Amino acid sequence: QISVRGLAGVENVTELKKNFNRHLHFTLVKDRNVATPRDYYFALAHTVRDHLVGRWIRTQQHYYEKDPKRIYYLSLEFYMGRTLQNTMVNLALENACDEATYQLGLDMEELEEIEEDAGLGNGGLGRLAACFLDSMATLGLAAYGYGIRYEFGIFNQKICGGWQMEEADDWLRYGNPWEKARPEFTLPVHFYGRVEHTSQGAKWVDTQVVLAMPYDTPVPGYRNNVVNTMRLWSAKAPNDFNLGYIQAVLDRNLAENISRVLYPNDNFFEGKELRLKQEYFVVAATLQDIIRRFKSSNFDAFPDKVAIQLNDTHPSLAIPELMRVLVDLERLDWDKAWEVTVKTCAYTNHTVLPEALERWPVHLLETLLPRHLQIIYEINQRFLNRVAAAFPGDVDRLRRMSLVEEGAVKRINMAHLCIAGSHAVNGVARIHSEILKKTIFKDFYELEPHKFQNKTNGITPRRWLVLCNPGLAEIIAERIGEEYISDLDQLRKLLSYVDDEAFIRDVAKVKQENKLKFAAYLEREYKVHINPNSLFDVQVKRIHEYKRQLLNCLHVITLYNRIKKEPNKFVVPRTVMIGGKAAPGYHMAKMIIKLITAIGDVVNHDPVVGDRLRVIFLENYRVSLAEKVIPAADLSEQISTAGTEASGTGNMKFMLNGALTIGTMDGANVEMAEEAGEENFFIFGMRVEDVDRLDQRGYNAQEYYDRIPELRQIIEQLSSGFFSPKQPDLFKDIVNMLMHHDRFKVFADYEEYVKCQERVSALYKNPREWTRMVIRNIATSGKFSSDRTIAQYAREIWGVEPSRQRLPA
Amino acid sequence: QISVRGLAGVENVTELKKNFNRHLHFTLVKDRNVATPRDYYFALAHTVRDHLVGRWIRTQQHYYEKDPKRIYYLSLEFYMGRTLQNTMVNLALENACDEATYQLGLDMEELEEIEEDAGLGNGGLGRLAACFLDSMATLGLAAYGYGIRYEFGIFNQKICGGWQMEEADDWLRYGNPWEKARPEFTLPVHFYGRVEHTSQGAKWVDTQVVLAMPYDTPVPGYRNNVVNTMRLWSAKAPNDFNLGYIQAVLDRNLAENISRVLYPNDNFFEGKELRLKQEYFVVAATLQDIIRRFKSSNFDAFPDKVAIQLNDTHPSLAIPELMRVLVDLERLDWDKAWEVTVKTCAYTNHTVLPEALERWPVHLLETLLPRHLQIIYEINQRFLNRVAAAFPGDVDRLRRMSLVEEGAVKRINMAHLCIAGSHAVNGVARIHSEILKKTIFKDFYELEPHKFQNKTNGITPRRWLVLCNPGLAEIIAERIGEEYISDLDQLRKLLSYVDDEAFIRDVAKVKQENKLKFAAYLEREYKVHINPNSLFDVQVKRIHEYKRQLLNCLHVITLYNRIKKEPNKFVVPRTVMIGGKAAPGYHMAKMIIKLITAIGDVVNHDPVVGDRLRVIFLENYRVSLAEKVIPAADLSEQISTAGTEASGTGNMKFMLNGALTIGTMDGANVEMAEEAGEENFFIFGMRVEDVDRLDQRGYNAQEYYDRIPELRQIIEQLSSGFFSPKQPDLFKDIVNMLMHHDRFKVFADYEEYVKCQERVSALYKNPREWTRMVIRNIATSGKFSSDRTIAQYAREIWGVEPSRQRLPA
Ligand SMILES: OC[C@H]1O[C@@H](c2nc(-c3ccc4ccccc4c3)cs2)[C@H](O)[C@@H](O)[C@@H]1O
Ligand SMILES: OC[C@H]1O[C@@H](c2nc(-c3ccc4ccccc4c3)cs2)[C@H](O)[C@@H](O)[C@@H]1O
Ligand SMILES: *Cc1c(COP(=O)(O)O)cnc(C)c1O
Ligand SMILES: *Cc1c(COP(=O)(O)O)cnc(C)c1O
Repeated sequence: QISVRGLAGVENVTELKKNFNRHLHFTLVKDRNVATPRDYYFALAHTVRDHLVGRWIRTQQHYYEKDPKRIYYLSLEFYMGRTLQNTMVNLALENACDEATYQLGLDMEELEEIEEDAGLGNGGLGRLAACFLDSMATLGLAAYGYGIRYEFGIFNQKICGGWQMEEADDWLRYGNPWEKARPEFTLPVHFYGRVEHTSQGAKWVDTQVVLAMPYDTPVPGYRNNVVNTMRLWSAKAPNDFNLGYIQAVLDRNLAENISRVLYPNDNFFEGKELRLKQEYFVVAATLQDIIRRFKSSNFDAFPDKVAIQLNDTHPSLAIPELMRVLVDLERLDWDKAWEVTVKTCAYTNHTVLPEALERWPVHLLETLLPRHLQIIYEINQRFLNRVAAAFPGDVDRLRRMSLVEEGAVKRINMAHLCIAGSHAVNGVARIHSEILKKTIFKDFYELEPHKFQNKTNGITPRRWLVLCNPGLAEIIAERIGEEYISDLDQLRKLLSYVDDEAFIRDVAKVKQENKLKFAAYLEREYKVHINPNSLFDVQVKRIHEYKRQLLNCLHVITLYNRIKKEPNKFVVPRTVMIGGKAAPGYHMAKMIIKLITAIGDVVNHDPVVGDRLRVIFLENYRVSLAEKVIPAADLSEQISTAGTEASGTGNMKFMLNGALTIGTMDGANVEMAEEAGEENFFIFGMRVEDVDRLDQRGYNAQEYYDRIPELRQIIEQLSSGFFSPKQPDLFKDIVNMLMHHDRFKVFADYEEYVKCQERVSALYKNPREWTRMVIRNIATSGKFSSDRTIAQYAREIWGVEPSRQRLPA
Repeated sequence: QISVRGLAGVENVTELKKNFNRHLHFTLVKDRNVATPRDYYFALAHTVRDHLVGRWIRTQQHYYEKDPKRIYYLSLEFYMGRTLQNTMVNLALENACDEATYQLGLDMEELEEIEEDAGLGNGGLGRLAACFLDSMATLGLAAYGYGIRYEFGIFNQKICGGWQMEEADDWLRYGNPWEKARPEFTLPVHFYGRVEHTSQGAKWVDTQVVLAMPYDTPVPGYRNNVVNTMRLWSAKAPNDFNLGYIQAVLDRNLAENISRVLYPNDNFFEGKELRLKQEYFVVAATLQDIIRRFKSSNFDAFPDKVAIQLNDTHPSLAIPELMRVLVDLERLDWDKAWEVTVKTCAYTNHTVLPEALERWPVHLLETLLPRHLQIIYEINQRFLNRVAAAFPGDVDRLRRMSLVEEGAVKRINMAHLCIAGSHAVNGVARIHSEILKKTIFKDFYELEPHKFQNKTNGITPRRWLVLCNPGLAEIIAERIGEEYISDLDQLRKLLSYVDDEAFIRDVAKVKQENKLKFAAYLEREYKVHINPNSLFDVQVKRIHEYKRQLLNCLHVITLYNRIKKEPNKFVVPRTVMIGGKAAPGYHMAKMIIKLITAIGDVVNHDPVVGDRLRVIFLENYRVSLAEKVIPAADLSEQISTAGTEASGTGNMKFMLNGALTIGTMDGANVEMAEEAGEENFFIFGMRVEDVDRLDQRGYNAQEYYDRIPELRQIIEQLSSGFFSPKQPDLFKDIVNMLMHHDRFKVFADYEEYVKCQERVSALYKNPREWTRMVIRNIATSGKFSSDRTIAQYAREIWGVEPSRQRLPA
């Protein structure tokens, strides 16, 4: 029906229909009389997977013949979401499958809704891994995603009495048609044991064996016929394991627990052994595979044939593990193995928040990975020997830069290990990379300035434009053609349509259609009634103090209080939608969700308010909900305290999808404002420099409470039980934190935020000038393509050249 | 190549080849350059499964339309073995697949060896379930096998220093292409909780929920185009289960443990809660499914539409469960629900051994199934009220017949529950059924003589002749045609070829070919060197005292001692092969394996013996090893103490496959000897009556030790460490048991056994008269077809008529 979804040829459609009926019969063992929508989804999935197989085999073949340099993206998290629509988009089958399914009397969109999200990630970091895989396939890189096949991904969020409840995300229950088990590439991973020192070097003995069984998922490039591989490891007991008899068999579960469940902390370190086991497991199995592939072509050439990218410190053990294999198994000398390791490894840092930094107790590494701790100590000694020689007498530098932290419990600083063991260290936005060089890695920067790079984050315009917003894709494609989907900088051509009446009307119609569609999705799936003519004010992201959902809450209560004070005055109507999961043990995050829903319970049932103000908590925010709500959004809330959001990627998704941003000069907000122009961005609040000035002299929240009557009222309402009549003190922890222990200076930005939110409402009253500013945003969003990001990784870190040339079909 | 394996048409072969290449590509995602033999096996499996699908769908369809009476075979055990060859045989694809694979340059026999046994059973009982499914499909009955999909079947047996080691049978590791998950027919099973009594009857509340997820495996009939279903339940945690967060997700394993592992006890009861959970799990899920199917047609008609066969007491809870559903959920009155239950249920008893009888402690049923215990108590009261009225004043009868056993711990006699709650109770051989009426169920017989039946056991001549012994099948098919494969009584026509020289030469050539093939299989897979011209003396069955492997050991040592006494005298050379698994906690069974291997270590390395006597322990005896060794056997050892082997089925397999039987008048040995004639059977030892006479006056083993010099020598050799030089006392438990606590009277049968074994050697010296006696055995083996058994169940218990008429292809 729309051109960017591809051709529906007569043969193609006929062929899809007969393969759909073949799979319903032979694969699902159903006839049409007893098939459920879920059978129909599976038949279609199997039918689309069949178009991947030829390209997958030819691509892996082609990498064997050409033997290019291979990129290994190691991440504990791949936030993939659904695969079916994405596969159709990249193979150009979407219209043909729409037509084929329509003729069989099925609605393809209904079948798409039956696919489980692959929720093998928490948020920003995990989703960056997924966008990267898409861009590496699209840029024809010989790239492999390596991670863990968690049986349970990020938990399903139910709201119960306005409180978050967690349910196990049992995403594999009905089968995963996208994965292919490769039991024959099963590899042993070792744990515990002890080190014997012999004549012929150190030997790791009396270990417990867990098997790593790989599952391959295809990653299709955008219409280039390239299909790369995501390999995820599953933990499996060896068959001699524990082997009274019955318990031995049941205790196999202990070993398999390693790949059972994703840790649901976003920017929070928990030093749990099971987490360290997951980290070693993925590293040990992946490095054996990388080396096996390398030997099927002397380790001087290893870094010419292998790049390993570490997605944060989560796979930092890749550095000692590569040393251990090269020194203990391959018998290279220390210095040669170390050169190979540094030239192979590169480290992406994702946060500056201290509580997020991985600092593993030594006693844990001692018991679990005895040999790795020895190699870490040896790395530390040689590293501090170079610091001492470059900065003689600077003993405090030696303490600050040590991989080993002294204290009550000794800890390994995994970030320090990553910098020492990597030829390149990057942040994920220019301001973040600058903060790394000025503050937390200042000392490492001064020693090896050449290692520190910026690679500003990006999003795949395939999932985040073509797939979630076909109507916007199309009206863009009507004026400038299709080429921008793999070259997003071409969106700049839209600046010459900023005064075109037809284009202004088309941009605004698509937004209205997305809002109508989302408003309807709310009424069906969650019996809630929103005015589609309201401004859609949305904050969707994990629930964290630093992301200041609470600042948003303060604005919402301010709007409420202003309506009640002057009931009969015009206010631009808004639907305020906030959504995110809280980490299950993050008390404050769980209280913020409860406050959000408690504001809703007051605001949405006030007769005086009407449909002028609605507050909706969006339940179970995940990738597939982001594909629906982001295209429906008018205002993107990016309101982190300056210096806390390393980058953000939500900000980019919304910029691409025709929403204006209200945000701080934080993360990639800075580069977004610079691309669009500051006049096309609702910037407010402290800069990094202002927060620093507040810290030097001390943050007194009382000062703001005492000077801002509007803010005092909100705090009194919270305290006195205006929003919690049956439990008047329900929110004392929130009030108490905002008044005495606010690390994120919520009150400091309150006034500038509310004023800036008035400027938003004013622009929204003028639809034409709102839409023109939206066009200026979409048109300058090109930089924020993960294609640009990956091309920069490739040229400046991996040493490989991207390509948009097609493989043969 | 051979006619009973079907036609290899040009189109059929072309079509199989192109579907094999389609599956290698689309299903396995391999090209021919990287495929392993295991990929080739999977492609073939998928290719053969594709021929099942049409017939499976049409058959289940046809049962919906015709709505026949449905048979539900409830068993905790289905000993299926491999599915690939069996599927080819019953679909007539074997020659076509041989030809199709040959042209692709593969050997189908090599690919068959890659299939894992489905070892979801211990031995006789489990394998009877598998033969029954084959016969019910072949006789066109609307029959369903219902059991548990164990993640781990019967353990893999390694021999280490002559000792049994158990390894987990991880049979699902590479996938099972034969099963189809039906997640959409998932059902809740309840545990624990408590009973509330209301106005509207009793209510089972505050239960823990385990989900039962069914997997369907096709069961093809023999060339009738019928495909029945084996439905196996897998335990699955509900997604709210336990729902700090991480442990909650890991604790899901507790619920899923229910379907994790098969209990490896053959004829031994262990009162473990996990075993009771498995028993309720399969019963609760199966009865919900049976009732759902029944309501898709008032419970008066239930027994006209439903037969439930209980394979021993393992699913006895089906009786209280059916009462609980009918009374508590469907609101029938007690008496009407009870009539329905008795008319629906039938109980097959498999053993008289007291230690095998399921006697569940009340405290276990109290905690786990509170409501079932109440219904059991109510059944007991009404049952004993009928005993009291029929036998007034006989208070001892009341104690003996009670479902509730009094004592230290109160127990439920599950066998008593089965007799009370069933319209029919059968044994599994005529002598066994007679012993049930004279001894252990005498009282139940006197009350309800009409319930007690015999159904002599049988074996499927598809797996146990056509599949394992194609060369014997063929030479039979050359003279009398193919019709006998589904009508085994036609083998009687072979009695008119008992004096045909060509047929005598053909029977003997096939035996020699089977022996050459098996001798070679030993040399390859287990580096052992047997003379193929020796008599193949084989005892294969679970290791149990009652089966008297030890009697066999005594004969073997007797032959050894006789050779050493007269080195230079001729003895018929023998290969003595003994094989079986011991239950992991069965000390004595584990000692017997060690003795067997310890005799081997002495006998096989004695230069004076030569290749005149070899002793081989056959490692990992399972269905697929039975298919190899049984066709190679000359002498079948069936030497249980009279009254202990309820039936046996091995005995039948060997009779069918051209081996002569040395055995006691025990189990179906009696009916085999009566069919063939006693002169065509090596019968020895005590009858049932003689054992009874020995018991009355007392079994003194010393008496035999004192009168049989040959036996004294063996006992002295065992005691003094002749067979265990480094541990002289290794076998003191064996000697001590044979001398003071032999329940099975091994010495009582020793003399008559050795004499009878001399008669065997004498006949073997005359090949022509040996082969003529073999023909008399094969020719009278027809009764021992599971087709006869199932036709008798159908007409005399289930009330349905078998059919050999084809469904349309
Ligand atoms: O670069 C991609 C995005 O990364 C986000 C980030 N995620 C994380 C993150 C996630 C999961 C973890 C699990 C265990 C221990 C630490 C963890 C840290 C850190 S920083 C950052 O918070 C975002 O600013 C940024 O856009
Ligand atoms: O009828 C089929 C065969 O059944 C054999 C039998 N198996 C069993 C058997 C198996 C597994 C068990 C697991 C747990 C508790 C009790 C169990 C009993 C009993 S009797 C009998 O021992 C054989 O004689 C007979 O041929
Ligand atoms: C993009 C995305 C994120 C990251 O959003 P931020 O606003 O950068 O925190 C988190 N969750 C999901 C589901 C996403 O798609
Ligand atoms: C048939 C069979 C049995 C039963 O044999 P018996 O001699 O009756 O005990 C046990 N195990 C396997 C593998 C079988 O095929």
